[PDB]
Amino acid sequence: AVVSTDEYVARTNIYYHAGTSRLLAVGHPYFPIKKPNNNKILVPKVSGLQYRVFRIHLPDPNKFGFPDTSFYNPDTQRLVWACVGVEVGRGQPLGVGISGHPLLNKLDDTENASAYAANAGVDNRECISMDYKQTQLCLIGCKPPIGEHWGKGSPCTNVAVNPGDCPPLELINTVIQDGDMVDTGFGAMDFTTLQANKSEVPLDICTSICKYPDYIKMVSEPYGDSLFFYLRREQMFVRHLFNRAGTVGENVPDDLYIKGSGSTANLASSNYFPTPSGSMVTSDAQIFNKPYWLQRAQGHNNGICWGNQLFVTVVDTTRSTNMSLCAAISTSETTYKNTNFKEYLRHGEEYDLQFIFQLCKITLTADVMTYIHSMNSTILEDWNGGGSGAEDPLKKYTFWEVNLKEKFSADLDQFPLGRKFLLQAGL
Amino acid sequence: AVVSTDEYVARTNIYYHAGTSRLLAVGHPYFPIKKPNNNKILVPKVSGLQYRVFRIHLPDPNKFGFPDTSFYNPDTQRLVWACVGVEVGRGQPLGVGISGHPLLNKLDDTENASAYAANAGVDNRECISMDYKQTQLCLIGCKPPIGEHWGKGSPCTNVAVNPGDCPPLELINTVIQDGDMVDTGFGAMDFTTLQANKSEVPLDICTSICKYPDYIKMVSEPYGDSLFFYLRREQMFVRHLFNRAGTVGENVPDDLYIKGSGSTANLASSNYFPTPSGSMVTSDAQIFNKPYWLQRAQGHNNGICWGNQLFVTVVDTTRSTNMSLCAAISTSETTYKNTNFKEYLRHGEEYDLQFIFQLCKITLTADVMTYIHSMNSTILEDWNGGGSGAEDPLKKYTFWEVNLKEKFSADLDQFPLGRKFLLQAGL
Amino acid sequence: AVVSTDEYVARTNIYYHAGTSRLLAVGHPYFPIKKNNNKILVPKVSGLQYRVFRIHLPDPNKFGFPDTSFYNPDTQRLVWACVGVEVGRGQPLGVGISGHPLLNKLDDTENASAYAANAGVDNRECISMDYKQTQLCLIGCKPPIGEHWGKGSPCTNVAVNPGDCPPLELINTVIQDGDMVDTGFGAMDFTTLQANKSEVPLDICTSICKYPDYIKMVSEPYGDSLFFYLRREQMFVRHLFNRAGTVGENVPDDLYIKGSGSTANLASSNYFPTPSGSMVTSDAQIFNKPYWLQRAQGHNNGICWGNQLFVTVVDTTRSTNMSLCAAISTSETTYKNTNFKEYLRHGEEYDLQFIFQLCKITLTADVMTYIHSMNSTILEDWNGGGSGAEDPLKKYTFWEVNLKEKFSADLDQFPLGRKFLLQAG
Amino acid sequence: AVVSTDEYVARTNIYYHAGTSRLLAVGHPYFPIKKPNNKILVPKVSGLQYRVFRIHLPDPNKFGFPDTSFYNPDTQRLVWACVGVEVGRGQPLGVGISGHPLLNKLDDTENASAYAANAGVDNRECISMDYKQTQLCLIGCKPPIGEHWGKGSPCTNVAVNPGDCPPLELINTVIQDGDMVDTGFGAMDFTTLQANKSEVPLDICTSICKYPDYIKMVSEPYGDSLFFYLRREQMFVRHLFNRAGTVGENVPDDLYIKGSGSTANLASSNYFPTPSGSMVTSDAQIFNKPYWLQRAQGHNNGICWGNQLFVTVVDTTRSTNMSLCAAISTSETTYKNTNFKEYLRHGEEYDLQFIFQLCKITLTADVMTYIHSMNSTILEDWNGGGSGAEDPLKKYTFWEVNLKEKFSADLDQFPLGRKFLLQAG
Repeated sequence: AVVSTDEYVARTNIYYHAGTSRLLAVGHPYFPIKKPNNNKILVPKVSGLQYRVFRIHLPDPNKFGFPDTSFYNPDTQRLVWACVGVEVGRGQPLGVGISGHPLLNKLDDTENASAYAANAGVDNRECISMDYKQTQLCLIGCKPPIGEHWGKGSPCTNVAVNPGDCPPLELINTVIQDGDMVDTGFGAMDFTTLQANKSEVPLDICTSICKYPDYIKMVSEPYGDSLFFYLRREQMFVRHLFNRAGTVGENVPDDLYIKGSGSTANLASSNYFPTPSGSMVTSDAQIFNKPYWLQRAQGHNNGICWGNQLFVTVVDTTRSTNMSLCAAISTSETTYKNTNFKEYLRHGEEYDLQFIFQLCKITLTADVMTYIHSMNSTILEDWNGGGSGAEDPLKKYTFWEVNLKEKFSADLDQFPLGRKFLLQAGL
Repeated sequence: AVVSTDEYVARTNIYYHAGTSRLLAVGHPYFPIKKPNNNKILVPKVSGLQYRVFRIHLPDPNKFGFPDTSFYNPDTQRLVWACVGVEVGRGQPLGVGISGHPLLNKLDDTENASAYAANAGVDNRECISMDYKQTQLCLIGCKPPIGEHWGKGSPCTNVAVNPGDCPPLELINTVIQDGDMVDTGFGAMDFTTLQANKSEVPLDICTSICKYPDYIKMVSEPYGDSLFFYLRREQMFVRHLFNRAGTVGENVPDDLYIKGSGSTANLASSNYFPTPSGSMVTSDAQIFNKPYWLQRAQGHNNGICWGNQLFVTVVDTTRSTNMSLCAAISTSETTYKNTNFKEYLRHGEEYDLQFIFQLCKITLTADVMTYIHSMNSTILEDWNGGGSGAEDPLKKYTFWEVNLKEKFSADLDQFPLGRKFLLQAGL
Repeated sequence: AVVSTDEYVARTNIYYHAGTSRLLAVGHPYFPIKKNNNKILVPKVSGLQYRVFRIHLPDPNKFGFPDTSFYNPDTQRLVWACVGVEVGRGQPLGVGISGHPLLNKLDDTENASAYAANAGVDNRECISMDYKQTQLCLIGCKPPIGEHWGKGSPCTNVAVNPGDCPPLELINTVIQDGDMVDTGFGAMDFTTLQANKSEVPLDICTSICKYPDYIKMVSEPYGDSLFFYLRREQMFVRHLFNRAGTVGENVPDDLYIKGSGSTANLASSNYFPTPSGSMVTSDAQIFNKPYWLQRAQGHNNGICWGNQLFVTVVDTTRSTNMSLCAAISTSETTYKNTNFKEYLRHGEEYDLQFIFQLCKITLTADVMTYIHSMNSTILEDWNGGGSGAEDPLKKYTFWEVNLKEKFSADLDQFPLGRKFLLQAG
Repeated sequence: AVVSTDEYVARTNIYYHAGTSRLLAVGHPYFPIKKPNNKILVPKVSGLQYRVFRIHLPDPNKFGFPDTSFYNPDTQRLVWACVGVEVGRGQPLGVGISGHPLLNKLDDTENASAYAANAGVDNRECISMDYKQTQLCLIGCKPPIGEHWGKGSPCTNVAVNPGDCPPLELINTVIQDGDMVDTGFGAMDFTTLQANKSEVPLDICTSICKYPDYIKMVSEPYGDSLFFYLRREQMFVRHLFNRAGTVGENVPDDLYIKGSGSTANLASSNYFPTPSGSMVTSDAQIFNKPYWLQRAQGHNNGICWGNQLFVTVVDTTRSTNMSLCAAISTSETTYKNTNFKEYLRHGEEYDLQFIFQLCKITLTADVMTYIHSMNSTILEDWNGGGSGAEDPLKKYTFWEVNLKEKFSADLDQFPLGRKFLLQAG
């Protein structure tokens, strides 16, 4: 049986504040810019519509050099940080960016038509943009955030799949990595492996996986390590109602309509797809630059940062404004020419993460050592024994790495989150 | 006289948790895919605009295997489960799908017209899609939910019905079955039998019945079995304003208007129909992933699960994202050709049902046995007697069948709904 | 180790009221009207500008109280603390509009039925737009600090071919009175990041759009720059457009399948959106309400060091621009466009009210040491009468507000003073 | 110094209710109908007009009370104090619509697919708009004061050249009955600032749109003009247009790169938006609700000096115009545009209800001195009487409301009375 950390994690009176300086990410909103016959990423993809998965590294409280160590017994117990406050500081002006495709698979406008559309030729693709669905969310836990998306399921060595057969679906669970994309209004699916077209959705997702947080799974999780706090805000409406060109994969059953004649003899594509719009962005609906007090978790892990790790997952589309910058190729002619100016797109993102940690002690009794062991073997192995320190057990995944080892301060007094914490301790 | 179950159903201290793993439904948004010649469903019709009616089977507490049984007398009394808490879990990202028809009956745009529209010739139908009225509802009782809709009434064997005469209307009550369609903005009616046309409304309700709950009737119901708890949230507005082609069934009385001339000599179709729109969808307005505590019901059945059954009906259109996936017929030519790609449409729905159940006991007194007998003869017969198979009284109706016989746990601790419930019992 | 002003600053019981009469700015919404010359004949006055007010206070040391027994002019010194503020706003609510006769808009990409033509020479359009909505008020004893993206420096490596994409750098700046708010195109220097001169409307087209650096200002150890703020900003995408120009960064061909015929040459996927600050409303107003600065989040709890005070404001909820035109001739009874000269003007109306609380600082060692490290000029300006008291911010321009002769002890007689009493018994 | 009326005005325990029966106003929405005999045949009545009611009270010293022992006629005098108001509104909620057959709108600048043609002679369009939504109520014992932008006096230097921009002045004015509220184009004098006669719709295009000068009214020392208000105003931008006419002030060429061919000539960047007051709604109603005037922000706490009372109302939430049309013949059978004359009419319905509290002033030497300084028409009009009481506000026109015959002590028997009794107990 699993038990609340309140049971075997004793709470001390020591509080430390920790904060990143000011994180800045700048890039192209749709794709990485690289050299053509190089692989090196010259400019990264940085977009309002990516996950920011922050892997926070905390100083080992057992190796740490406290002014006074009489508050615990180093022979019988060990120390772990407990997260108690989080402030996700956000930087830029509020705003909405925008994403498109030069050759979006858009046949006609089905919202309203005055007469029956023409006939699909070869390549009816249009240059279309859309303002994606609005999403704010913050996931905190001591394990990486897990996501869900639809991808191509393994087939049945059965009825042989023929070229063009609708591929099978499967809900795939995955670790959400820094730089992965939020669902933007076309659900969470693997567009590379599910859309050979390469044109159903805009550039910034058309060969990416859009992932949704598996909140249901992460909360069912027995120990509740992957998330012991979250906020989520998401809104979307249908802005346009369009058609897809291409050939009919599955035909419309004739018991659903009366055969037409003349122009209506040939059924138009009924493979409709909508254009998302996440609406207005607003100060009052802001989830960030507010402190969250992680005092009572819904899970059995009450903000304990096992392995001196912390994970902070953030998606913010309320500051997704892209800026166009263009440089002139010649500052001579006093006449505008489109060929004189090279046009570019850039996006900046600005974070500042702040924390309050409560120091905690764990008497290493037989029962507890068993439980900790069952729960995660590595905890005991990394403490006193820890001759190793065990290499990164998630090296295959990538996160924005935040080092906080040299940023713990006992003077909460002197930081904005710190003051707030103490003020809220007026109780 | 009918009395509250609180009078004759005794509450014990025992509480169990139970939960469907993770229920998952994938299919076509608009119609089932079957293998022509045959009729067997190859791909089922799965849509956000469907009712989900879950028939929850509980273990018989009299047949169940408790560690301690000294809490009741199995001679004088029997056991029943009571439903005390429910969490409907929902999974995909929030979003809005889209439905339509390749030959939807839409004459002119009547919302704004600069000259008198042309003349209805033969077949003026258009490829038109809409975004349906947003609905979230949750119904819980121990009997199936009951719907209402308009269908073709019976005529009264007098005046013959000329062909094309207007069919008579009758409000028809019905059991709401799993996979039934919700009202979508064209009201709750039988479009098969009321619209010979087959083109008045989009394919997914085109040959279906749209059913709305008969809240009035169910709450009027004397013992209060079919629903002891509900939540409803429906919204809709007029996106477009259209005309219907077809011939005038009932002419416009000429005392309402002054005869035209030339172009206006002939009355344009005044058979107006609007285009529904369920607006923006948003986190804040979610009915789901929140626990409902069924402590005090409005009816005389306070969450007693007679028959060891439990009915949970849900509509959730706030996740009606359909996803297009398309497969290349060839992987060769580096020129897009619409003939090279077969387009399809799929939809995915994710559920996860969680319950808290209180154990109860009924002393089989003379009066209790008379009362329960009148209420529902089957209750006593399925107790002690048991007697053979006890056939399904609802074999006609189809429900998403859910089995919770092995999912009961007395450790509420180990589950999220259980944790919430113990915490809620901090009163 | 920084400490609350509560520690070393003693609150007296004396309160004063001070207010501007009614501040008024009138000008042209988009650009300054001038003469051969550089003489500004009519200023650029926009609801899309920061107003940054430099409020000057009477030296409480030099000030002349009826009673001077409440303190010892040998051991201690006097400072004004700000305890209440009302930023009065004057015109009707409404929304102005901005555009450019030659905006860089290629085509409408929100929806399209045929593949667009081909970019010729100059495809620019006369396009206007209603800007994102902003209300903010910032109060501190130091001027506000803003951020914007500018052209960074390039590293002495890869030579810069003309037309290369300029390097971005986040730049901190002092928000000056007359600076422009972000309008829906982010906070950036368009002058140096957009050689074009035609990516955004005339009024920010050769300007810096700055956004307050809240995170830096709050982080500031003493917290002098702002000890109170309110912000309200909202925006959505009204239109979805395309940029003419030539491609600076080609679309990677792994992201699409080549077209043909009309789709053989990619269209511009340099999309930009049009903003809309939506509806304006009384209920959402930030101004014409008192703000009581009793408990500051910073260590400076509203103390007005140097007898100064900065009130920074943006209010786009009154940005109505009004066209007044004049007949060249009054004879003809038939309308001729040539007969009327068309203009634009904008009016801004302010009325700033304050309640100040008298404060005293005993000049101990520890305190003089602390205050010295904090801002040496504070000790220098006191008793010694810091000679040649030269403005350390002469580089910057603010709206200079002189309340040295506007202090009244009768809070009874003013609206804010009346409010302050009631909210205090 | 000014003091609150609570000091020298004493409260009795006597209350009277008073009400207008049902006030009705029917007219043409955009302009008054006369015979070309300026005797107005039908007046201009619109939801976009100020309603300024001058409420006349019975002199409580002349008034016949059943019991006079509550005060001493030798040493003291009587005034009514306003304690409760219901502004009842009668029509259904709805929105009107205004326009101009020849509105100066050149192109649609919200979105253009190619460069607009050229301004020839008269490109004016037939255009209507739904105005900004406004609810306000102003109560004081002096008439309300408004601000608007007018044509300022010129500076006696450079001769005004034909078509030179007129100078602006913010002008203060008594808001009269029938005046216009701002509707989206700000508060200005469209007659003296727009010689076009075509920038704004008919109903305001030769009128003044005034906005209440709240700031001035509250800053007023005695606070008579308004001792209570509710305002509620909202607006978004529905369309984005140009003005044709000629360039009064050229676009500085440091703001753009010269075009050619079609973009050789700059399109008018004299932008103006179309306003839209949005949906009107029950929930957001200011009227048919009672207002209890107990503690006024001002020093006049609802005392109705001079036995007068002013109630100002704007309500654009019932602006529905009704077109009513009549046939010339009556025989025929077949619709002919020429057979039916089309008109427009607007109806406004009001009902003013009031709770008044009797008060007493004791005329000590201090109080007479104070009241004499404040407004000694008060004193002259008391025991004096023969004053030849001529109206000091004859120039201004208001909706005259006579309540002298409408005072009843039986609060029980009126809706505002029961409402009042329930709340005080």
